[PDB]
Amino acid sequence: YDLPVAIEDILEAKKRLAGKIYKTGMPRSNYFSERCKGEIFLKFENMQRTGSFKIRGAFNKLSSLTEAEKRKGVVACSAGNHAQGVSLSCAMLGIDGKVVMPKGAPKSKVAATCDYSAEVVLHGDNFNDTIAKVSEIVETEGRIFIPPYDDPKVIAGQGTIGLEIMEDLYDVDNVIVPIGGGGLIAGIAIAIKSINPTIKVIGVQAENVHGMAASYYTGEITTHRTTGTLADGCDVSRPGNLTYEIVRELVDDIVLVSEDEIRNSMIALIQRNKVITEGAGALACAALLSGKLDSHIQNRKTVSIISGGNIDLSRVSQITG
Amino acid sequence: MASHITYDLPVAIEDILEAKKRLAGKIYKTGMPRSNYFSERCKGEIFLKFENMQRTGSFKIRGAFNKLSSLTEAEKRKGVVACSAGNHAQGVSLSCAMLGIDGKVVMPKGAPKSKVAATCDYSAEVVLHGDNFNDTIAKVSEIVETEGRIFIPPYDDPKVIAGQGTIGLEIMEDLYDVDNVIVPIGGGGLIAGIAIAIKSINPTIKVIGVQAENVHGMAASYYTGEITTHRTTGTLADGCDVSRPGNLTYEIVRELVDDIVLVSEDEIRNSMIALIQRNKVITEGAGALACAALLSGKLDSHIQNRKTVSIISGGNIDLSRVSQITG
Ligand code: NA
Repeated sequence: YDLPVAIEDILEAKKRLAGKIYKTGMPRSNYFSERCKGEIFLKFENMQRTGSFKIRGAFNKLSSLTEAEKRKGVVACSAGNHAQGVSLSCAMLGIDGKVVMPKGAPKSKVAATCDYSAEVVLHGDNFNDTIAKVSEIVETEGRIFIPPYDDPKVIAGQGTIGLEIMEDLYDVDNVIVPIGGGGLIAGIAIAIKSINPTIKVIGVQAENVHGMAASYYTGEITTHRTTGTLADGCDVSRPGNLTYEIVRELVDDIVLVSEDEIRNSMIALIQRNKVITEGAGALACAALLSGKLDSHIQNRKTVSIISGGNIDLSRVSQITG
Repeated sequence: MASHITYDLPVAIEDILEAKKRLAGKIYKTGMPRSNYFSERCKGEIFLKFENMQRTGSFKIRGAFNKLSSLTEAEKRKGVVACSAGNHAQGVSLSCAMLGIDGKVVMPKGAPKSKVAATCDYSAEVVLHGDNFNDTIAKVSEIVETEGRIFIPPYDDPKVIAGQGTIGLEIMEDLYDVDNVIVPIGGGGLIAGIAIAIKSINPTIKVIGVQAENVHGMAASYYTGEITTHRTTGTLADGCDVSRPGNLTYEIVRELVDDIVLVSEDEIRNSMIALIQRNKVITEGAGALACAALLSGKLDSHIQNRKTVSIISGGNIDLSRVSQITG
């Protein structure tokens, strides 16, 4: 009955985002609709600022802070998209931001975050080293940590996508969503379920690593990870506390897609729809082509989220070659 | 403005309405989202019409389909013919498959294999012949006189123009308060169709054309008052590599098109880089033309604090070429 985020938080976020972050395209897809024997629409969060949706939740958090909180500075850790989302937000709001990264994060991602204003700190040869440094920085400098998903405002920001979907297409039947730590689907599901709960919200993760999926099937929080994935944005072994709480209550299903199916989805998106997607941005479309949603999607209206496009063209060519 | 176009120009709002009906449930409305990068850069609201995501990878399906569909069954049973190195070939070829029509497409012996493959995959017979358009166009008329196939012009035809104009109707539906529409010009079919649709509905909307500095037949004609050839050399916007505009298109353009601006190869390249890197959409050179004009500063007096639609006309370019043109 009681959840840690409500429609009001997403309506508050809408208002903080009003005139700053903007609605992305959601066109009917020719290729996917023919393939899937139903109407497939593609939500372009890859074309949101910074190249992923992460700006939304990050902008809501950072601007819902008090001046007393903004003076404290802020801090995060990421090798890609979250780093970029907080940085643009830190420039936009003029908040002093620092961002920790491992000592081998893509050079394209390492400059993109500096250009966006925030100070990059390269440190350690793994992800847990990054978190070790953040804890030290918060401890010593007194900066506000910006969670990539497990935060009510972050989730609220993300939810603004759900409003956009129903605003553009409110005879939508299905919404298909990628999951890492769980903020995108959490936000989206609250927005959708609060306004039209008969719209089915379906999650997607890689077979290689799916903490949230494992938690969703288990009934409590648990880890799952064997190896990495092409959907690197969703390489998250253990799902968030707030996010799992919401997903278990509101998400109608979570499906798993293989690496080959992620690749096939990337190929179709760039080749047959002309949109640049990274692996995590192709997860939802992977699930459509897999055949695992056919009974949900056939002769119905289905929205597939393109969560990000931060991938080097050479890597696209490698995968879609 | 509706009645003046009807009475005085060779294509009218009625033709566009006929086309919308023929395309109904076969060709669908492409997206038209606001662009973050271009709005920031232009200090105004920029919307991107994604004909690169239309069937075949460009808008040319609209005109080809409207034309082929408009034929009597007697005409359809004669079969059709066309020549193209890419986008028109694909449009004619798919339209032939959708309508059950017997098509024959002549392509130069040296077109990008991907385009040749795509035209084949559909339905039409691909006749590879000659190293240029003059060679391929020469082979077409032989086919016309020998086999009696109906020729499908790429732009200078009232059904083809009407077909393209359905784009104008979709812009009005999605964005009734649009101020500007920026449109690439090869032969002028796309902009002719859009100009008729837009101006017949709300004539206070500006329709502005774009061509490469390297080849701009329509621009030269426009500014000369006479059909005129222009070509210095080839362009990245190869889809608009047309040295002499159509007769019907020039007539329509010189009445309804507010201006035509020219953009350099650097500007075209910059626009492609922006569309792919900053907006995550694949565009071929011609599909980048309108966006090139916006970023060049050459439309600064029209777009600040306004609503402006940029036509992304096509996305038919090999990912390998996108890589070497871009970063
Ligand atoms: Na003029």
